Amino acid sequence: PHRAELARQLIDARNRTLRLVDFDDAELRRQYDPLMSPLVWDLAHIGQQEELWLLRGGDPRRPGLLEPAVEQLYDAFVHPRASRVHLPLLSPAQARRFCATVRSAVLDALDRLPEDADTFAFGMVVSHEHQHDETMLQALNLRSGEPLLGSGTALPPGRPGVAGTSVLVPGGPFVLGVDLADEPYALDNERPAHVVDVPAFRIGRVPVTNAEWRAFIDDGGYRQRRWWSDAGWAYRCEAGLTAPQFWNPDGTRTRFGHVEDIPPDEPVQHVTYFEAEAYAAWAGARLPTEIEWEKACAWDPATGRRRRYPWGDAAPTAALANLGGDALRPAPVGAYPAGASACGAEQMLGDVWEWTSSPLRPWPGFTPMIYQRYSQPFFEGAGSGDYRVLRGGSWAVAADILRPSFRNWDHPIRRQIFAGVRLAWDVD
Ligand SMILES: N[C@@H](CCC(=O)N[C@@H](CS)C(=O)O)C(=O)O
Ligand SMILES: CN(C)[C@@H](Cc1c[nH]cn1)C(=O)O
Ligand SMILES: [Ca+2]
Ligand SMILES: [Cl-]
Ligand SMILES: [Cl-]
Ligand SMILES: [Cl-]
Ligand SMILES: [Cl-]
Ligand SMILES: [Cl-]
Ligand SMILES: [Cl-]
Ligand SMILES: [Cl-]
Ligand SMILES: [Mg+2]
Ligand SMILES: [Mg+2]
Ligand SMILES: [Mg+2]
Ligand SMILES: [Mg+2]
Ligand SMILES: [Mg+2]
Ligand SMILES: [Mn+2]
Repeated sequence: PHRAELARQLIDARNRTLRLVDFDDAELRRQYDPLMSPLVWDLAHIGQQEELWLLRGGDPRRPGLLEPAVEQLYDAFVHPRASRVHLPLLSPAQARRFCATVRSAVLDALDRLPEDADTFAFGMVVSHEHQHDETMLQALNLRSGEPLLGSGTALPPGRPGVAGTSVLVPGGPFVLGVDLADEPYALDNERPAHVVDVPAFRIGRVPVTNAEWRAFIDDGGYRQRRWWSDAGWAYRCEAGLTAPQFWNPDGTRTRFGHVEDIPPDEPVQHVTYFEAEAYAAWAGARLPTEIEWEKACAWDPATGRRRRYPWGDAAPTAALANLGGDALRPAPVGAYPAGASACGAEQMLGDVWEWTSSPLRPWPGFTPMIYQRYSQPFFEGAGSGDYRVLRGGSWAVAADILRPSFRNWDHPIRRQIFAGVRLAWDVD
């Protein structure tokens, strides 16, 4: 909002990016997994997108620092993830230089903007950079070899009495989504604020834990097709799923290259949508819709009002939620009692992205932002395949870019993302 605050947010995002690529050139060029770009791709792409949206008015016909053919190497629509390791990409030195030149021009542009000028694009780019920072963390977690990152900063302890339990979300109208007047940098798929009727339902007080997931494995959950959808079972069989990713046969897990015991009370992480819906069915429950999820997060039934965050309007802090990337893991369930929503659901923001049963769809009145292909190509039926929405952010998401209305999405077969499960139930 204040130009100084935007500059601070862009600088904070770039600091984060540069820490994540502060390794030798050969590391940045490696393909850690065919699902993921080499880190050097995301680095140059971050700069190219910043240039496009802030210096070139989102018009690719306007000249950029790079030749158009070079610039198009960083267009995700043209280049599948797996192919990017073989593309003739900018070197790390070239990419850093390019990023720095763009940033210098962007900070100058910010200083020159007329009073009361619109600054939406600047906040959109802050969001874009942080989201690629989480993508790069996914890649670093997939990397085979001795750890490049540490084990993460301290988190609060969990507490007993929350795991497995649910809270009631009384039925009726609520306001879904937000307007720019409320949230000046809400992305296009979050808008507009509008009323929806949501029947009474219950939602998990905390996410499903590792120890709870182990019970699903031990009971033969991955060997019993009745819990799975037709597509989910087919995929389970094709991919040979038998446990969350990174769980090892000896009962340990590998997290950013660190082999460690699986903590029993941590939210389960790195499971597919198909695994999530199967666990839910086996447990006597289901997945929430994203609309149910957002009502549980943001609505205060005592006041008939939306809250800015589940806890109220206070900016996120380390006492309220696990965000920002430093922990490199979710916190034990029950670790954030003060971060509870009005209905009592805890850890809705931060820790793990939570699968929902909803495909990405526009709210009525949707209109695209300057980056018109950010949401639209991935709407249900738009021709890009199947997606399911995830909510709430993970331990890796910057507080600056997260809201109850924020919408992530991915193919249901993906689990290298930092994703877990929160249950829901019908109420008769
Ligand atoms: N989530 C999709 C990938 C979506 C995607 O391509 N995102 C661009 C955004 S620039 C990227 O390559 O990072 C998948 O895993 O298949
Ligand atoms: C929201 N998320 C799925 C997008 C965000 C993004 C980054 N660049 C373009 N879109 C993605 O990772 O592809
Ligand atoms: Ca969450
Ligand atoms: Cl792109
Ligand atoms: Cl660390
Ligand atoms: Cl509020
Ligand atoms: Cl980080
Ligand atoms: Cl489609
Ligand atoms: Cl898919
Ligand atoms: Cl149900
Ligand atoms: Mg800030
Ligand atoms: Mg206990
Ligand atoms: Mg209650
Ligand atoms: Mg309003
Ligand atoms: Mg038993
Ligand atoms: Mn991008």
